[PDB]
Amino acid sequence: TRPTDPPVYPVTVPFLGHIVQFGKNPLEFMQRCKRDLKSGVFTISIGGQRVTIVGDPHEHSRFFSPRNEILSPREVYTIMTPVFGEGVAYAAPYPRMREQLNFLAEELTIAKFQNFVPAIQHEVRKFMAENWKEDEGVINLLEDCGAMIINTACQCLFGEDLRKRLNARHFAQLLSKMESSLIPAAVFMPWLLRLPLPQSARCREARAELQKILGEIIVAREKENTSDLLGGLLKAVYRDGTRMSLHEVCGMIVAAMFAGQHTSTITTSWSMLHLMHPKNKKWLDKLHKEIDEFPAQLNYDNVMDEMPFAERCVRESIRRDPPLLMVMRMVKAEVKVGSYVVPKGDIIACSPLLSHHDEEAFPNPRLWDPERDEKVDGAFIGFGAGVHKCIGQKFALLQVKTILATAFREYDFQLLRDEVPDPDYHTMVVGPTLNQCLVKYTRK
Amino acid sequence: RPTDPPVYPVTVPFLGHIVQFGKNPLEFMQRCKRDLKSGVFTISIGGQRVTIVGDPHEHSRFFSPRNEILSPREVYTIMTPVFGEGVAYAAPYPRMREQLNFLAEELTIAKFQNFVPAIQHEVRKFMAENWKEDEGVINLLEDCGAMIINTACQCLFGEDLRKRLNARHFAQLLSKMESSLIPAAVFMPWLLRLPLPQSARCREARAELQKILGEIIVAREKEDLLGGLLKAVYRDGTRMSLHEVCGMIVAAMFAGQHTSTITTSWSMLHLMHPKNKKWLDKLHKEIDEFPAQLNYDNVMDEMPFAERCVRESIRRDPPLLMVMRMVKAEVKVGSYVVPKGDIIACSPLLSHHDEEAFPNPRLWDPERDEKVDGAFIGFGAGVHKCIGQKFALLQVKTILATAFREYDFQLLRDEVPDPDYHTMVVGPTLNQCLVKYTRKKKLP
Ligand code: HEM
Ligand code: HEM
Ligand SMILES: OC(Cn1cncn1)(Cn1cncn1)c1ccc(F)cc1F
Ligand SMILES: OC(Cn1cncn1)(Cn1cncn1)c1ccc(F)cc1F
Repeated sequence: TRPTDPPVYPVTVPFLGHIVQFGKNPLEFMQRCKRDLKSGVFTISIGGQRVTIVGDPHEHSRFFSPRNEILSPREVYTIMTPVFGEGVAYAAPYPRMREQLNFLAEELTIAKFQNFVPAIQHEVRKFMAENWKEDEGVINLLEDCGAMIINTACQCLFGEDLRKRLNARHFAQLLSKMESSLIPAAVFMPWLLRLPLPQSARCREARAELQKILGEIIVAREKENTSDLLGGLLKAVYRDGTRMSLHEVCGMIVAAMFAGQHTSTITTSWSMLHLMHPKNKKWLDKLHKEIDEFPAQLNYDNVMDEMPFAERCVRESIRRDPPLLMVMRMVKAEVKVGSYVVPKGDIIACSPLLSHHDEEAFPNPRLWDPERDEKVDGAFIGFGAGVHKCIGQKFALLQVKTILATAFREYDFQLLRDEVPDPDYHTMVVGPTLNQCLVKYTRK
Repeated sequence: RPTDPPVYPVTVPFLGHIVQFGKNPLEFMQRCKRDLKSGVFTISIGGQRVTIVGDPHEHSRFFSPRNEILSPREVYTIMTPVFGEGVAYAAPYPRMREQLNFLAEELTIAKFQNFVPAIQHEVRKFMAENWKEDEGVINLLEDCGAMIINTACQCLFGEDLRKRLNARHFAQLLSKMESSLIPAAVFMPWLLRLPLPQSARCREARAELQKILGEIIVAREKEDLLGGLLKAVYRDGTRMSLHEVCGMIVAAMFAGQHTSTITTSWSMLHLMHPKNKKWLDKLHKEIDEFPAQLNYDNVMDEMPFAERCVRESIRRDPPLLMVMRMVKAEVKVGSYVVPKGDIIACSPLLSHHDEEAFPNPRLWDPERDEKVDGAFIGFGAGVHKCIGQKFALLQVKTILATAFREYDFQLLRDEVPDPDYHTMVVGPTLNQCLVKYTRKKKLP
């Protein structure tokens, strides 16, 4: 304790200290901390590592503004090394990391988008046509949104040859094996990673199978690409004279697909679940009124400039239940957050989960109300902000919006459950409880 | 202190020797046996003393003592989310025994009568559907996996359970439970008090199975393994709960799935390697005696050579590396006494490589025999000896008889695969298992 420290939540069980409670309900646990300590800015213990939460939305900037030398991502992203590739992205020196991210940025922006809406529509219609064939049936909506999200992304981002060698299902399995390997505990207790774990070898094996497949597509392709993701990075030349290695190319592909697969899936699922719930009739009607204006074949302009209501729907689903609960950095140099200074060596967090539930910024936050707006500027941080803000944001909104436009024009849905699913907090990227996602479709 | 196995010296207290042991348990335990000039020694895994009874003349003093002296419960804690909380090792010891015995009395032995032809059918159906070409490239470890689930399901389940729970779906649930486990935790039990998404994947998989099994039982109550345990009445008046029935089904299939798969794969890999021509000929000479339809007697009393082949595969590379107990009361092992609170281990991997018991142990030689009585402990011994042993050998022998009568195989690699030690249950490195099949016959 220095006298310029956020209040600390009292710890019992030193070795843990709060990992079980936080682990069990992050929302409920961080709101008890904010309330009992009368402070938005506080410090918990996770396995003995101090974690300072910047849970006051008026203070959001002081987390998202500072450069890499003050608030550092590398150390928190160490867990992802076996996914992105060993010296890749956050694990490269910071200027090279930025080029790598920017090369990905410039493949989702924005002459590239031109063929995206119709490629998303085609995959959605093919999926509904093959899986929702009956007049009426029961589906698990989280599993099917998953299938659609991989199918649509693949079709937007890959040539037919890569898709003929790596089908969407096969891809989802590889991505899924990588994700289910990770142990979020270790972000806070990095010694856990010096332990032999079969999980990390499952995750390297998965990554290595992808690079192998990708390498075969590249040799094949170099015997007589244009718009597609792979062919872009193939042609990326760094500041210096040099080109990307296979390992890095695989890196940025993994990173883009890994990023969007679970988060957009969850978001599409949440959005539909709200929309189909009886109380939410008012909003389902508003959506049909936006979307029934449009033709069978949609375009860039339809989805982008002319669906502000669908967007509000997607944006509020992520507001109520952000899939990424916590944004984190390692405090390399002490920092003023409000009053208080966060000491060197702390993990500093800014939590979309917690900030999207501040009663000042989001009055009555458990209410899903798509016509609402943040009452504190910057409060919404679902896709981050500052130097690390999400670069799939635009792709993600357009994909989810396009699916909603296509699914609801064609089907009605009934939630088979009285209430909207609980969020299930046992997993790294957080979604609605899988158990509770049975829905009944009626073909219109 | 004076009556303690020599301790391998520890640097890095926190880990002990988890990394070395983690990376190559054979080489690491043989360096310990050689430099300390003692079969019986004590290593450190994350700070827990582990005493290895690595002298085969001393095997009995590990396997003989009853549950009050050498206790399994504490080492089986990791499997709680698989078998079911409170189930098997987690029940009091007498009830544990009834539960195991009920499982035992479902693989012994009027039950076996229909097993050989059900294994053959599934094997021929699999080859017919997957090895259809004149010749092709398969991954042998994956396909032995598919055969092992298909054959066991067809031996153990009624049509109705197989209709509702297909073999592939079963394999996924099993595989999801198994890839959750963190063997480190057997030695550092505090790791389990950590919220991990791994355990929740494992519980969810378990709970999907019970739910399906519960639907089969209600369906079935409106006029094989499942129906046995349904019929089981304990010593007292009472019957098994759904939770325990699920437990014993999960335990028997979890048990056989990865170990038999690994054994079938090893067996074939050796037999197909050019240097093992001598043995591949002997096998053909045993099996070419028999008709197209085999029976119990064919596989059981009349294939001593195939068995030697299976047994030597497990001898060179046992899938379960370490048999373990918690020392509740101090025990004499050779000279030395193993203190209360030590984990006492007996390692098939290490004892199957003692020069005395198994001269030149990295040689696969199916005609060899242990030169130290009891040395082979691939299926354990004493009160906890494997109860799928008989079923395992019959399954593998029946597959080998069926595969090799119909196909030849070429290892696509100069040498037999390395064992891959990154995984809980150990097999041949998946990478190195590409094999080329040549079909010897036609129809379908
Ligand atoms: C609703 C879906 C998504 C959500 C909620 C989301 C959320 C976020 C958040 C909160 C961050 C900040 C990470 C940090 O500050 O450490 C982020 C970063 C990132 N996202 Fe997403 N994201 C989504 C979709 C996508 C998609 C589809 C892509 C595919 C390109 C993507 C690629 C990335 C990348 C590369 C970063 C790091 C970029 C950088 O470090 O500058 N995301 N995302
Ligand atoms: C090649 C295949 C197999 C190998 C190498 C193997 C190995 C072993 C070993 C070493 C043990 C000793 C456990 C201990 O002392 O902790 C064991 C126990 C056991 N096995 Fe297997 N096993 C195999 C196949 C199977 C199969 C197919 C089943 C299916 C029912 C099965 C069911 C069991 C059960 C229930 C136990 C515990 C019984 C008790 O504690 O009394 N095993 N096995
Ligand atoms: O944030 C992730 C990594 N992550 C955090 N929790 C679990 N995985 C996911 N993500 C970000 N946007 C969408 N998904 C990510 C994946 C890729 C990446 F380049 C950065 C990055 F933070
Ligand atoms: O030993 C297993 C479970 N296990 C041990 N290490 C990793 N998983 C495997 N096993 C035993 N025979 C075949 N496989 C087991 C599974 C079921 C069981 F009842 C006991 C038991 F030890």
